This record gives sequence, structure tokens and C-alpha cells, in this order.
Amino acid sequence: KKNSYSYGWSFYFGALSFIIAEMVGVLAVHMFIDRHKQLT
Repeated sequence: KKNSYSYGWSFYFGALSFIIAEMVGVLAVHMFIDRHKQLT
């Protein structure tokens, strides 16, 4: 019944790809606030 399954380390790359893809979009907005402060 899929006894004692482990998620290996391919899945943890997809797990780690989530945190990086947000931390880009974290930083992408922080640039965007500056460039409309720069238009201000």
C-alpha cells in the first residue's frame, strides 16, 4: 500500500523551487515600488 514511501530529493527541488520563485516575486515588487517612487 506504498509502505514507508519517501520523497527523495527530486521532490525537494520542486519544494525548493517554490521558495525561490516567491523570493523573486518578493524582490520584484520591491523594485517596482522604487520605480514608481522614482516617477514620484
